[PDB]
Amino acid sequence: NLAPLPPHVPEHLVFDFDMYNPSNLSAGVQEAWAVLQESNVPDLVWTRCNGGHWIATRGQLIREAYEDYRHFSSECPFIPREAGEAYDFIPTSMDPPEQRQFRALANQVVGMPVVDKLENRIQELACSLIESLRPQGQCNFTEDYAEPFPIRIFMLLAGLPEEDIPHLKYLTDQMTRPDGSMTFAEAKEALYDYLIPIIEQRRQKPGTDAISIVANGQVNGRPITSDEAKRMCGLLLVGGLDTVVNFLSFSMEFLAKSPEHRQELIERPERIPAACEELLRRFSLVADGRILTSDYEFHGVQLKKGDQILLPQMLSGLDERENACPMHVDFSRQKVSHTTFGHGSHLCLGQHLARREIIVTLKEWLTRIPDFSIAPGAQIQHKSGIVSGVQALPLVWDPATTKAV
Ligand code: HEM
Ligand SMILES: CCCCCC[C@@](O)(Cn1ccnc1)c1ccc(Cl)cc1Cl
Repeated sequence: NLAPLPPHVPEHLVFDFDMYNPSNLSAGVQEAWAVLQESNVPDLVWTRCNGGHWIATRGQLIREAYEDYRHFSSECPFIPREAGEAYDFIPTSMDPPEQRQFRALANQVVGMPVVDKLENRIQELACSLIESLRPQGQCNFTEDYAEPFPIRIFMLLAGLPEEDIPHLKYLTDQMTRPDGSMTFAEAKEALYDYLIPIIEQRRQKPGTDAISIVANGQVNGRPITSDEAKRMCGLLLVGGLDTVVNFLSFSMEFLAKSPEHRQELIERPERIPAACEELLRRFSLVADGRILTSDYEFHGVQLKKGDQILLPQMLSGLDERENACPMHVDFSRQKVSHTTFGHGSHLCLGQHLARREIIVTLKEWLTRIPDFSIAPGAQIQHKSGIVSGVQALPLVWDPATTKAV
């Protein structure tokens, strides 16, 4: 289902990529996207899928676009347009200078100092979850660890009941990897119906949770409104529920297939941080975009006001001009170049938390379960969207090769 080509698009720039269902999805999600970086593909293409939109394919262009908020606005950051239209999360749907105030607040909640405070709990939950799995010689990593781990940490931070997980997770999944079961706005609404009462409650009787801090915060000398808190909290929710969860699965799928990479980390633990960055490059998973604010000629292509452009954060690090042998995992790369956490003014606030969660998982998993693999005859399915994911991750191991701590 392709849309008719707008008058301003040269037919030689057409490349029909479906960000929701790329063609060689079988090969893996990062591999499916990397088709865009083949020699036959121009740096900047137009796809007729998902209503028609530009896609920058090279790291240089993605970064430039990301820096350029004047021309590339966050007002409508998701494709298809109706999704980008319906989304009003803060600070994501704002451009500087306005963004800055909201950012400053969200930072209060997720930032470095918070992670530092939460460190022991992160370590505590990881150890507990792993130890619980160890003796079984088999899990569903996606349901068994990748979900509970990051989610429970978020739930704790946000001061929300664990019981709400299944419902929230569903709504979140609808936003990034739409199923066809709702509509973006419907999804957004359901999430907001959830949040409203909680916010009201935390305005009246504040706590120490993230929601309380956002609900009662200051923005540009005055108090945040109820609508604004709702909108910030909505973003925090998607970030907490849908990001780290998918990343861990890609990473774990790779480790399960590469004994030598596992060993490397076991013997030379000083490499973990470095390996964390490398995996963030190779298994990058986010793709969003921007909206043209005016007619603008970018790298010789004419962009028209209102055109949307996908600037796949995923792609920068997979770009050969950025990293030699992109698809190869090397923990000793001299320079790991990625924009996994974004670029420009919208740099991920939650990066510190995400990194802490990754490093803890690697260290702790390898400590206890040094030797594992994918279950025989299991076919791993990746899913594409705004955030890409792994459907399920059947792992097996010999309990006798594990180590209790
Ligand atoms: C592996 C994990 C994650 C990845 C790859 C990731 C990626 C990104 C990307 C690419 C952006 C910028 C989007 C844009 O420019 O439109 C973003 C922004 C953001 N992320 Fe994340 N994120 C992750 C985890 C988290 C977590 C755990 C949270 C916290 C709950 C979080 C909170 C945020 C916020 C608040 C922003 C908006 C910053 C702003 O607009 O100023 N993220 N993230
Ligand atoms: C229709 C869009 C579906 C919801 C987007 C999810 C997320 O907000 C959360 N998140 C992600 C990272 N941190 C929080 C995101 C994903 C990718 C990008 Cl590029 C930006 C944003 Cl805001």
